Amino acid sequence: QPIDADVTVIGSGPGGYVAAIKAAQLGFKTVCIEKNETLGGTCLNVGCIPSKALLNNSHYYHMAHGKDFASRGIEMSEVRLNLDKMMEQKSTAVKALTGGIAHLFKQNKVVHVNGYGKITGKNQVTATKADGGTQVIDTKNILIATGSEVTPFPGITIDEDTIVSSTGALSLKKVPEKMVVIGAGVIGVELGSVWQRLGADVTAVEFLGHVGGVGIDMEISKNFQRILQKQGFKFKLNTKVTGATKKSDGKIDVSIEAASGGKAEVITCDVLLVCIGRRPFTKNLGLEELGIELDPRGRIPVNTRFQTKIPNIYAIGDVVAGPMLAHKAEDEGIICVEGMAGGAVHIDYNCVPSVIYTHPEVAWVGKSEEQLKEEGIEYKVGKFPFAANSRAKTNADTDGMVKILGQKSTDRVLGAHILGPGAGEMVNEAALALEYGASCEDIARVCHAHPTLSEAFGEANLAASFGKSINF
Amino acid sequence: VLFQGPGADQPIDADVTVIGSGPGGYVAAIKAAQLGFKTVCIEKNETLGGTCLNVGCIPSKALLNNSHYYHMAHGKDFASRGIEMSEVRLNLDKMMEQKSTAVKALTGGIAHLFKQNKVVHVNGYGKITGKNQVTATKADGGTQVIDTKNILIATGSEVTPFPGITIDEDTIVSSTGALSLKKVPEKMVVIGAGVIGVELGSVWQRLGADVTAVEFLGHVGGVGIDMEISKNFQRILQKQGFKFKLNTKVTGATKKSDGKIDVSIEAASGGKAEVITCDVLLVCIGRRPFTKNLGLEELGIELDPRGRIPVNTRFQTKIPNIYAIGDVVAGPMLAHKAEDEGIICVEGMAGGAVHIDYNCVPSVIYTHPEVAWVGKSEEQLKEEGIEYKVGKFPFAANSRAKTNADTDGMVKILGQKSTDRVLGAHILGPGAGEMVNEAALALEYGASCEDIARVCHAHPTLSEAFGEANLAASFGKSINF
Ligand SMILES: Cc1cc2nc3c(=O)[nH]c(=O)nc-3n(C[C@H](O)[C@H](O)[C@H](O)COP(=O)(O)OP(=O)(O)OC[C@H]3O[C@@H](n4cnc5c(N)ncnc54)[C@H](O)[C@@H]3O)c2cc1C
Ligand SMILES: Cc1cc2nc3c(=O)[nH]c(=O)nc-3n(C[C@H](O)[C@H](O)[C@H](O)COP(=O)(O)OP(=O)(O)OC[C@H]3O[C@@H](n4cnc5c(N)ncnc54)[C@H](O)[C@@H]3O)c2cc1C
Repeated sequence: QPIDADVTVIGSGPGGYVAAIKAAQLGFKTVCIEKNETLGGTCLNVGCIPSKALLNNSHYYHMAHGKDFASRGIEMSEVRLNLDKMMEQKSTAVKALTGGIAHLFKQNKVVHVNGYGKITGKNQVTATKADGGTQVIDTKNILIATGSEVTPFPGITIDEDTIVSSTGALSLKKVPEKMVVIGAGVIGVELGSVWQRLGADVTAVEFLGHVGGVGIDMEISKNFQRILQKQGFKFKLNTKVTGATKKSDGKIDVSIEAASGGKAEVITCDVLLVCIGRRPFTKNLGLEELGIELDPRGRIPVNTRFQTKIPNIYAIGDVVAGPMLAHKAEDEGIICVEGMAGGAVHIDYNCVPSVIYTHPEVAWVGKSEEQLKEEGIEYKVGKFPFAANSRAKTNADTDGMVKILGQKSTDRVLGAHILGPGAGEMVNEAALALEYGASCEDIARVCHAHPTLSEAFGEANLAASFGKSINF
Repeated sequence: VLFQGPGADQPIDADVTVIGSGPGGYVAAIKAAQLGFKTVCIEKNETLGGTCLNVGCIPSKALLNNSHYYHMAHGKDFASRGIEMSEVRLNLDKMMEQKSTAVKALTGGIAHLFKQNKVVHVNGYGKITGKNQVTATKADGGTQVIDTKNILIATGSEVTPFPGITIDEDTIVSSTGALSLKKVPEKMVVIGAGVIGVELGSVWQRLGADVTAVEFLGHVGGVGIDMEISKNFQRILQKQGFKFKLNTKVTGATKKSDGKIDVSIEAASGGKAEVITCDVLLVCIGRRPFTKNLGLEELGIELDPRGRIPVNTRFQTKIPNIYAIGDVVAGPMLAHKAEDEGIICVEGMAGGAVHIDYNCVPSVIYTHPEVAWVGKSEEQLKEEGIEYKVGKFPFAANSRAKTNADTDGMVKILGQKSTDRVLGAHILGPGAGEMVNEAALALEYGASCEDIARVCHAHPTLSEAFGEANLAASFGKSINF
């Protein structure tokens, strides 16, 4: 009863499910193994999709319940939250998209095996199903796309009841009166903002001195934090958590101290969200028996074709180095299978954008000011505020700015940083610009439609190239 | 002094005198000053910013934004997200106030920018009175002479009148009256299903009006819209409740004793006479270049048959120090088009090269769903004999659109059959207006469909549908559809 395959993909997240589809489209007989009940991995089931749904719904709740809609002549007597219904909208979107992947596998002739995959030979994967039955796949190539898991906080046990990971935080059954978030990175600020909008008293505690995670430009990060604080989101930066105690009355006492030492205090909350990071997941995959060693951070080392040291066994996505993002994993999956078919394999991590889907949004691609300074690059700066952009002003939504970093000698765009309305979509024009090696002048001379937020991207590039914008 | 209004009548000298302060003129004036020219801008109206800021793009987009949110709240959308409201009521006065506040802030912004850049603002009616002379006539009857090396005509456009139907901005309105109606009309008829008419019709439809647009041609959305896009757009608007009578001519309109208006219509080719009644009639059959009392005849600058000023690739008229840009010359009558022409024109005066590729100028319709396009339509490629291939991706398969439950429409990419060069991009759906600028950048470089497919578009974003449609055009198949 074995299956024969050309390519066997272990995991169905952004990296694995896309790699499987593309491999089949290139003519490979393709199998995808997934241990969970649905396809789509972390992103679809407990990640990007449910978080963005709650961000959208909670933003609209805020617009209706607060001052915004009234200022536009949209008058409502009472605005009430129905959290069960809001969570239902989230779940409906997840179900539709997970079913969509199942259909795409059928359309492209990808064979779906439900079980826990273990590599049992250089050319063999064995999937064990929940009832113990096994399915053997004899296969020319193996693609490891096993993804990531939450990084635990030493001494604090997540139970998804009162101490939750992002998974528990996405499905709380009531708005907590008080919530503490450990970690002010992208995930923590997004989920904190959701619950703050819905009525919770929210504080994020962070060991470092800025919000938004690794690689965010410092000026952008400081201005972003100030805007979030005015919304009501509180922060304790430069602060260490030493422990948390689950109490008999169901609450949580969190012990904190200054990151540099001293200033010990205890803060109490109803829900504690632990979101200090994520890490590669390779458990019980068979790597030790094959001799595939991990790097000190748990990633699988791979070459430029994504081959492990065993050259017909590959790895992509959150299980290898680089930014732990869905579009990064997807592109690695595509190029890996194109390489298996003999083609070129290229991804430029400097051209991979990052987005924070708060309101205002934050998005960036390329290098920050801090990175350019460390590399000794001589650069110039152009800035344009959304308060001077016609679409933002017409919409009465004017927080933030576009900041462009350009090379002095050549006018090359080195980095683009956006805080404000539409940042998440706008960064993709910037990603194209970086991929093409655009100059600041090039972008300034695009005939951006009027009135659009994109005009602020043009104006910031004009300031960097010529020295002055038109409208500021 | 940087403001020369009534009572300020001493002769001025200038390097560049710009007539008009719309998107083309005010941007040209700022850029000219930044390039080192002593610059004057003459404007006859009480505020700066022209048609776009005062009675055009800005007030229309404000009402489109606000009426969309009214629809989300009053209809099914917010309830589907768990946002429960007892009553949702329209306060039209407050909605119009938000619009007016935005316009006032932006018009004041231009005044500040002129001051910051040392542009001299002359408030008056400019007339060219010699090859190097403009005379401004002010509200008090005073005159002021400007001796100037170069003249830049940026006098813009006006509404095209409809013979026999008198716009009074009461019950028979232009776009200006339609932007300031004092109550939601029970029934509205729109003459003209171009961009302006469809936008303003949709505003009032969302706010409660029964709206019908009557159009002589066979499609909605104006010149150059791709026909497949136009047909799919019309069907979506019809499902929203916006009615259309295409291939139909208006023969007249009568204001009646009960205060309503009877509009007489017929098939464009003849016959099928009918009368439709409305409370408000919006006349929006087009706009046309405005050059009244500018002095062109005395200078010998003749107009083309449509009223435009002929210019060369440097925007020079037949008199080589007199230039013209924007809605007063040929090309798409759009704000960003006028702005770009103004910038490159004054850069040329300063000695630079002058080049604009109109195939890279985008068009946007700010309905919901939005429509946006740049480059060539299928009809254009067929008429030019260009061999092309098609890639399409529906927003129903995009993760951001589906998560937001906002899934109308598609991205359509046209690529050259042999070379994979992007020839045109057409977007119907959420976020089209911002997304089309990624396409405009690609066209500036002569990028291929493959080039775009390989950009690492963020997940989840609407832009991924643009990537997927390019992948379908290049490789033959997308990932997610
Ligand atoms: C709350 C949250 C929000 C996020 N938001 C965003 C966002 O907005 N944008 C963004 O770009 N990224 C976001 N991310 C990150 C994104 O989810 C990941 O970068 C992405 O999912 C990684 O894809 P992957 O295919 O490499 O792995 P995963 O998505 O982790 O998929 C791995 C899959 O393999 C399965 N698996 C593992 N081992 C085996 C085995 N032995 N046998 C069978 N199956 C196995 C797992 O069950 C899983 O389905 C978010 C993450 C979280 C937690
Ligand atoms: C309802 C509506 C909505 C629109 N929406 C959009 C949109 O979303 N996007 C878009 O790109 N375009 C849009 N447009 C079109 C846009 O407004 C025009 O394309 C643009 O304003 C043209 O700019 P301009 O500088 O050439 O002329 P104008 O904006 O018309 O400005 C000309 C100026 O010159 C002044 N003037 C004229 N003659 C003289 C004189 N002799 N002396 C002194 N001053 C003089 C006028 O008073 C006026 O202020 C819209 C138009 C309308 C009517």
